[PDB]
Amino acid sequence: PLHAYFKLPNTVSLVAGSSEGETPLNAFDGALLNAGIGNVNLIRISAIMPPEAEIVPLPKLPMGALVPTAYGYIISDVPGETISAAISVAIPKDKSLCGLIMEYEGKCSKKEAEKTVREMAKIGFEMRGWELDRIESIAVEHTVEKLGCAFAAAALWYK
Amino acid sequence: NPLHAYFKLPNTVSLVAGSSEGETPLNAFDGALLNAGIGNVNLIRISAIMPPEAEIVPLPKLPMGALVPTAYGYIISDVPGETISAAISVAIPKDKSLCGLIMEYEGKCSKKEAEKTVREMAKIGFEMRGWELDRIESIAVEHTVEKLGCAFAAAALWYK
Amino acid sequence: AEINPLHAYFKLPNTVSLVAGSSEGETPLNAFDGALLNAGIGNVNLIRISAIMPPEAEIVPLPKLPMGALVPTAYGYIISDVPGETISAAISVAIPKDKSLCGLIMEYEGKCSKKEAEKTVREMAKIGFEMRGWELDRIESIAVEHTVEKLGCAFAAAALWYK
Repeated sequence: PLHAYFKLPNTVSLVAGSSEGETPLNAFDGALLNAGIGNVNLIRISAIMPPEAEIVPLPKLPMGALVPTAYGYIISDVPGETISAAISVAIPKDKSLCGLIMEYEGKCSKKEAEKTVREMAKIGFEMRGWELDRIESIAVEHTVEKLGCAFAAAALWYK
Repeated sequence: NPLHAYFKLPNTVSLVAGSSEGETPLNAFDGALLNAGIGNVNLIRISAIMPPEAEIVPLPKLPMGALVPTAYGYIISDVPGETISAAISVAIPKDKSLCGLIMEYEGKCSKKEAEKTVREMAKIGFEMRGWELDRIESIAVEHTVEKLGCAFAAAALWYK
Repeated sequence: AEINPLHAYFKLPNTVSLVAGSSEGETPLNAFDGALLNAGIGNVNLIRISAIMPPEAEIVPLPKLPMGALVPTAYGYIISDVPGETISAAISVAIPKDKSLCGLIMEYEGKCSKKEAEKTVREMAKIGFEMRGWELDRIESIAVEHTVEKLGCAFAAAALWYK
């Protein structure tokens, strides 16, 4: 590749994690680290999986990389409160179309968050009137001890 | 002919706006993006600055999933009958070596008020810089909430 | 000279610059805009990052950025329309002893003094390194405080750039 070819991300990786922290940002950083995406820069995106992009396990990312990432997170300082974050990726039957990435966060269980985010993806496809192939999702819940963060993401990268 | 153009700074800006009801805030937001014509690309929220010599152009054909540097304003409301608006403006300088200022606004007001407000914000930015104004281009959108709606306005940066 | 970090994903910033500023404004966005200008980073496109300084990146005074530049920036800001209210924003960059490791960028803003904001953000950076169990070389930080007259914004950032 003697000449860098412009391209849209072609991989999407679903990760999720949670962590306690002394401050909201430290808990967030902890959640990222727990999710396996803690030493890279997350560039928040509105969430669209580029056509022909493949869902793959999180690639080995260069530290400090500017990773276009669709994510949802929630931080709580209420002891005993269970918080969750979930990400869904609606995949089209028509491969020339894009996938839809939805995120959800709330004071609920992992199961509810995942169900809600998957439903949101479905709704997005209905709004577009696109044929839905399937929905891939991930979710995580965290029971706050003192200060915790639940985080779920779809990291877009290049294979 | 310039190569690696996409690896350089965006040279176009497109003002788009839209609104939509949604079963959830994000679904409403997604609907507004779709209604605005940029629902199938990735919006990368930016602080809002039109690169010098860039041109305001109608929304180009964007590749789905594109990482579009976008300055935007949006408002979501679940209050039936409430009118919410979003507007975007870009102040273009007379001195073409200078950058354009992109301002975004949102609120519980009419399309007219949102646009007037966002235009003044762009003008003020130029006043703060002491830059001579060529013109201010803007667009606004209002949405009367039925159950849960989102009004959205954006300045999408892209390439020639 | 021009670069879109979102497209040139393979080209990571190799410098980081701490800037801070504050400003009054007729609207929250105008105040925010005024703060960027006061911080010296007012005519560029800020792409917010989560806050990781790429390994081997050097802390340098903010370079002359071309207008409209897409600048990956870790930042914190606070806007207030309460007269007399003192607001602050601070940024810290924890630098590792092992240069092959990344630096951690923490941001903090609140209704407090410049001194408190900086102390807090510095502690946050220290905590980040302790959570990783990495050897901390030092913490570079900056803070700014603004006493709101009508509507003000305090802004602090770690702008990632190239050299």
